[PDB]
Amino acid sequence: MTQQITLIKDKILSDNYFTLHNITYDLTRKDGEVIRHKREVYDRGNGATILLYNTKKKTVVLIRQFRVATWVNGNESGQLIESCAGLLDNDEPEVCIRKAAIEETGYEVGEVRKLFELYMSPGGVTELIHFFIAEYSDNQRANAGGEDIEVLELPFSQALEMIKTGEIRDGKTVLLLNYLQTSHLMD
Amino acid sequence: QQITLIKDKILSDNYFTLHNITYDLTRKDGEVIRHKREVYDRGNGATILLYNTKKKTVVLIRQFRVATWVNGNESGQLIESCAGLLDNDEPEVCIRKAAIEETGYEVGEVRKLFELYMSPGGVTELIHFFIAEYSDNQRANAGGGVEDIEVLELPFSQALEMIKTGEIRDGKTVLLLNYLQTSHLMD
Ligand SMILES: Nc1nc2c(ncn2[C@@H]2O[C@H](COP(=O)(O)OP(=O)(O)O[C@H]3O[C@H](CO)[C@@H](O)[C@H](O)[C@@H]3O)[C@@H](O)[C@H]2O)c(=O)[nH]1
Ligand SMILES: Nc1nc2c(ncn2[C@@H]2O[C@H](COP(=O)(O)OP(=O)(O)O[C@H]3O[C@H](CO)[C@@H](O)[C@H](O)[C@@H]3O)[C@@H](O)[C@H]2O)c(=O)[nH]1
Ligand SMILES: [Mg+2]
Ligand SMILES: [Mg+2]
Ligand code: NA
Repeated sequence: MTQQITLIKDKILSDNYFTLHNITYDLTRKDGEVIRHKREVYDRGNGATILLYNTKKKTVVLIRQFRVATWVNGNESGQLIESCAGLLDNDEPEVCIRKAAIEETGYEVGEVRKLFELYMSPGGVTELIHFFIAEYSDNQRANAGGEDIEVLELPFSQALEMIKTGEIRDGKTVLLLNYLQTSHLMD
Repeated sequence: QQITLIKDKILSDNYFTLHNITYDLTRKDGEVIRHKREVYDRGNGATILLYNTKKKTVVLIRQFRVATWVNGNESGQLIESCAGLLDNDEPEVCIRKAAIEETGYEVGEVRKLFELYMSPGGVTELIHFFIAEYSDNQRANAGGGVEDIEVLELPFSQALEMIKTGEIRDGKTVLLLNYLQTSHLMD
């Protein structure tokens, strides 16, 4: 995978809703040897996720909704607990995530803290994910956050044992709770 | 709660599989609502962080990832915790084999953290997460080609730094590094 990446072919395998490409690239080695590779690349655009936490109560806000992709893959009920999250669409990550937060969780969020931007599945998915945390309070609650999306308010400690047992099993939701833990913000 | 799969359509089956799934969802009323969702299925995998308590080092890898190349990773090169796809193998057999091919270590004992969905929007993938201690006495070769992957050993203080500089920017690697920290085995 060293150096010299010549792009050779970008074929669209499927462009219904999101896009599936087949990508042909060449890697050229130290000696000048050229090896051809072919890789499916699925482009659903980038996303952002936020973790709402509160230091007055030691609580965090998450959601739960039906994820069909997990229903077809081992998740019996299909419902999944997760940090609030949205696709970028036409929006910068901040705008994206503020709106996402107020549609899904019904909180008007103020100061945010960006953590990192991570690829979640870099083998075959372009998806970059913008991570945020922000503190919440009862003042910031505009509405209810309704889709089958249920808003969960629970102890930070509870959420942590749910990672332990399997009740929480989403990746971006685990990163975020683990970062809040290591941040000390909740102590 | 009540879920019925109506139609599973194959949009692409060139190598991996892209499905367009129609399902009925019964609401908090008894209300039936129909959805269509693209679901990409590349199977599942397993990833392993290798750590040495004596040297306080970790082992990670650097390879080219086309999925990131087309979405913001200039050189396409990406640092990740060793991983492989399941290929009908059990997570532990998989990751044991992944470790020798990619890192050159026949790791002895192995610990299982959890299984997480990495991108539950439209990707099926479930990753099995691992850690295990390593030593030179476990090495045999220096990374082969199942590929030409590069093997980075580095100070575990540096790896954490790189997550903050965004030099490390892969979902499964951050988790792995973050969990190890929280676990304290490195103090
Ligand atoms: N027909 C159709 N509609 C879709 C599809 N995917 C999304 N939609 C529409 O878009 C909505 C989803 O909006 P978001 O809240 O932005 O999507 P999300 O699933 O929460 O996405 C976030 O989390 C994912 C899981 O990690 C991330 O992968 C993603 O980037 C994003 O951050 C759905 O209610 C639906 O109307 C699809 O495959 N087919
Ligand atoms: N033609 C073709 N071949 C492929 C494709 N994807 C993989 N292969 C073949 O399978 C090999 C992949 O090596 P693995 O170590 O088994 O998988 P990985 O690419 O490291 O994937 C791991 O990381 C991904 C990203 O986090 C994970 O999504 C995946 O589950 C796995 O754990 C490649 O060298 C290649 O020969 C594809 O889209 N097309
Ligand atoms: Mg959402
Ligand atoms: Mg690999
Ligand atoms: Na496209």
